[PDB]
Amino acid sequence: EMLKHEYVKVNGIKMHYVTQGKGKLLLLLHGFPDFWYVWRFQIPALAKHFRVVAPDLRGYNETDKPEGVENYRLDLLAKDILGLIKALGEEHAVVVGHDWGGIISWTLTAFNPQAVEKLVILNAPHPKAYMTRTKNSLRQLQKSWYVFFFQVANIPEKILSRNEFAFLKNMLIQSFVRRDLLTEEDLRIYVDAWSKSGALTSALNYYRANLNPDIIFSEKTVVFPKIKVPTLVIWGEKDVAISKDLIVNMEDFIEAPYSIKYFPECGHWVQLEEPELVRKHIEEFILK
Amino acid sequence: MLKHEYVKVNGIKMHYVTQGKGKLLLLLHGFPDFWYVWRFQIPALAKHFRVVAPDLRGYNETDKPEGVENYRLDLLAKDILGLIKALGEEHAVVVGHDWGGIISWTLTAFNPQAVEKLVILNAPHPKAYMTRTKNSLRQLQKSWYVFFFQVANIPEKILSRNEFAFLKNMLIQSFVRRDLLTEEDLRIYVDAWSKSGALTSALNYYRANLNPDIIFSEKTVVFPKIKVPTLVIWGEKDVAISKDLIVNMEDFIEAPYSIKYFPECGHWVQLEEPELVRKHIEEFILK
Repeated sequence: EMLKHEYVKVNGIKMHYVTQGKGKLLLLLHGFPDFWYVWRFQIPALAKHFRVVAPDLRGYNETDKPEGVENYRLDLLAKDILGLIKALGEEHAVVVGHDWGGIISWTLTAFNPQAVEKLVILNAPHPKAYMTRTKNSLRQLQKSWYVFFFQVANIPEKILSRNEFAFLKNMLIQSFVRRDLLTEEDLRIYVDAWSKSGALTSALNYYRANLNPDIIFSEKTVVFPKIKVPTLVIWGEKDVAISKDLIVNMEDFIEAPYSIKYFPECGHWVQLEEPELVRKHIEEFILK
Repeated sequence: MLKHEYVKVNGIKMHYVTQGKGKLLLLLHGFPDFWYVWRFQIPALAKHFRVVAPDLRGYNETDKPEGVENYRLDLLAKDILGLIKALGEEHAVVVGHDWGGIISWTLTAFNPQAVEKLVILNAPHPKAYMTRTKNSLRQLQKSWYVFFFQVANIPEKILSRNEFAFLKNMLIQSFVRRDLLTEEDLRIYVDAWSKSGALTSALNYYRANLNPDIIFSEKTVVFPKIKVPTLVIWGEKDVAISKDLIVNMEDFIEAPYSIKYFPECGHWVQLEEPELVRKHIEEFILK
């Protein structure tokens, strides 16, 4: 097998993806500020057993980038993935989501359980956990300083991109518990992805559509069906973006069997820091 | 007896409470306070000085001009310069907490002739803030609410709804002892918060002076050294300000300087150890 790049129309947008392997559809969904490439250490190994598909989400890298905050609501992003499963000629998929990819995955699974065989979450809080607990967690609000920063128009784009995205490289490198995690080559590939016209605005629109202060401080209770598909949560405990307050007590959200694998020596980018152990836990979960 | 007054300064009318005679001693509050934050110091200090505690531009009984740009630091410092003049004085002892401290540092730096001695409670030097914040994860995290405050309307709504429950919570979370404010206190604060235009005006301080353009500026900030004797009082358990921002304050002061640390107090040091704070202030001055 060899890593192939494709494009497919889904839900009115053209979505780029890399793919390798045959078998069950296994989706790997990245978050901010990543793209398919974050999955570089898992694609080959998983492709031994599965039809691995790693897309660029709406707004990222080679995928279409519709204009306006409203086009980045969670409901539309989950519909993109539902549409992608269909367009790949399948009824369901194993769905693995990191970060925004995880939030989307939780949403897809909750509202369209028939389309998801098994769910894997890496370092992505359950949306109802986030909406309920964040306003009550000083620690989370503090960690979410940058979420508030990203609400403001234009200024965050300018600050993040200036000097060849120095600010963004720093934010990323500050978050890793492993040194020299991105090579100079890696950083050049990331900058190409970041530099795609409209990408940075589109990425930041995720926070403006879904995590504005109105949603965070809403008094209204959030309607979110229980998760009814077998679920694995992988969690690097040294996460600079997410408090443990947000991942404890998943019971009230998940009716199907679930398990949580804590990585006490990893942070947010658990798939980069223990690539082989993550790959293993994912394989074992699917194949048993 | 505590007297309330109004005076025109720099084109705005400013309310203040006053007690005592002697040297002019200004007490300047910050967010989300007003003159009333000084309740435990005014009487004792009034035994030796002409204590004046104003409501800053936008707060309580003082005028509240509309528009972010009317809350730039340069305008706020000019308000205090004007207040010294309008009280018939050439200079004052200036004590500043929080925003009142930031204003105090600015007045002292750019108008040293107007300030006899400077006292700072839990207020970072503006150049320290502007230089260090973008390099301090800890400070950026503590400053989550500064970014929150940048957005129009929504922060006003969230802070004020349910009788300012969110703001009361923010405040009470910041105290090192809970049950610091009586039910009466909280009602007095709500009256001040509820003044028409007050909450927008208070939040304009952050929109004018601590927007992301300023925080992440690459340009260096020119700020004259402090040339007047300075006392910094500092509650170390400050939820708003990292110690990263207060180390080497000597590099900003070309005059006698001293820092009194209160390791068991937080941001509102003047409420938590009111008597000790009053003492340190008196001594410093009368010396």
